[PDB]
Amino acid sequence: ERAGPVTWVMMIACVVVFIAMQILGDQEVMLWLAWPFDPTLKFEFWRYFTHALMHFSLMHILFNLLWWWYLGGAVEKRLGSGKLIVITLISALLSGYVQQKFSGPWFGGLSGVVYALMGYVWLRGERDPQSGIYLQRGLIIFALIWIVAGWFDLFGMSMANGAHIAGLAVGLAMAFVDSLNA
Ligand SMILES: CCCCCCCCCO[C@@H]1O[C@H](CO)[C@@H](O)[C@H](O)[C@H]1O
Ligand SMILES: CCCCCCCCCO[C@@H]1O[C@H](CO)[C@@H](O)[C@H](O)[C@H]1O
Ligand SMILES: CCCCCCCCCO[C@@H]1O[C@H](CO)[C@@H](O)[C@H](O)[C@H]1O
Ligand SMILES: CCCCCCCCCO[C@@H]1O[C@H](CO)[C@@H](O)[C@H](O)[C@H]1O
Ligand SMILES: CCCCCCCCCO[C@@H]1O[C@H](CO)[C@@H](O)[C@H](O)[C@H]1O
Ligand SMILES: CCCCCCCCCO[C@@H]1O[C@H](CO)[C@@H](O)[C@H](O)[C@H]1O
Ligand SMILES: CCCCCCCCCO[C@@H]1O[C@H](CO)[C@@H](O)[C@H](O)[C@H]1O
Repeated sequence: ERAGPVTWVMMIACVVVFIAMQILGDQEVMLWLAWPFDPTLKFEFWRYFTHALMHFSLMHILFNLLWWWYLGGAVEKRLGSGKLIVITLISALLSGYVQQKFSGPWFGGLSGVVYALMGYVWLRGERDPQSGIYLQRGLIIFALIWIVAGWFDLFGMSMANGAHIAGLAVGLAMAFVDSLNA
C-alpha cells in the first residue's frame, strides 16, 4: 500500500521548496511564493495557494508532512484524490486569508491544511464509522498534543491560532456535509 499521487506530489513539492529555502534563503523563496504582499502582486493567483508549500524549520515540515502523509493518505485512498484536492484547496485559502488578515502576508506551511484534515478525518469517523475513515484513538491523543503545541506557542508553526481554527472549520464542515449524504 503506497500513498496516492496527491499525497505524494504535495510532500515532494514541500521538500523541493524546503531545499530551495535552505539554499536561496527563506526571504528569496517567499518573494516568489508568499501570499501577495503588495498590490503589484494581487493578480499572481498561485500566491493564494503556494504559501502552503513553505516551511521554516525542520520540526515544522517534519510534523506537517507526517500528519499530511497519514491523514491525507487515508482520505485519498478511501475517498479519492478529488476529495483531498478540495479539502486542501479550500483550507489553504481560508487559513491563508485569516492569517494574512490578522498577521500580515509573511507565513507558510501545511498546518492549516493539517487542521482541516484532522477535523475531517476525526469527525467523519465519529459520524459515519463504516465510511471506513476515522482517526485512530491513540493518534487522537498525539494530534491533540500537536495542536496544544501550536496553540500555546510551545512549537513554532508560522500560522496563528485563528488561521488554524479556520482550517479546522473547513474540515469539520466538509465532514459534516459528507456524513450527511447517506
Ligand atoms: C495548498 C497547496 C496548493 C498548491 C498549488 C500550487 C499551484 C501552482 C500553480 O502555479 C502556476 O503554474 C503555471 C505553470 O506554467 C505557471 O505558468 C503559473 O504562473 C503558476 O501560477
Ligand atoms: C491553483 C490551484 C491549482 C493547483 C495546481 C496543481 C498543479 C499540478 C502540477 O503538477 C503536475 O500536474 C501534471 C498534470 O498532468 C502532471 O502530469 C505532473 O506530473 C505534475 O507534476
Ligand atoms: C504521531 C504523529 C504522526 C503520525 C504519523 C503516522 C504515519 C503513518 C504513515 O502510514 C502510511 O500511510 C500511507 C498513506 O495512508 C500508506 O500508504 C502506508 O502504507 C502507511 O505506512
Ligand atoms: C491541493 C493540490 C496539490 C497538488 C496536487 C497535484 C496532483 C498532481 C497529480 O499528478 C498526476 O500524477 C499522475 C501519476 O503520476 C500522472 O499520471 C498525471 O499525469 C499527473 O497529472
Ligand atoms: C514523534 C512522533 C512519532 C510517532 C510515531 C508513531 C508510530 C506508530 C504509528 O502507527 C501507524 O498507525 C496508523 C494508524 O493505525 C497505521 O495506518 C500506520 O500503518 C502505522 O504506521
Ligand atoms: C481532533 C480532536 C477531536 C476531539 C478528541 C475527543 C477526545 C474525547 C474522546 O472522544 C471520543 O471518545 C470516544 C469514547 O471514549 C472514543 O472512542 C473516541 O476515539 C474519541 O474520539
Ligand atoms: C468559519 C471560519 C472560521 C474563522 C475563524 C476566525 C477566528 C479568528 C479569531 O479571532 C481572534 O480573536 C481574538 C479575540 O477576539 C483576537 O484578539 C484576535 O486578534 C483574533 O485574531
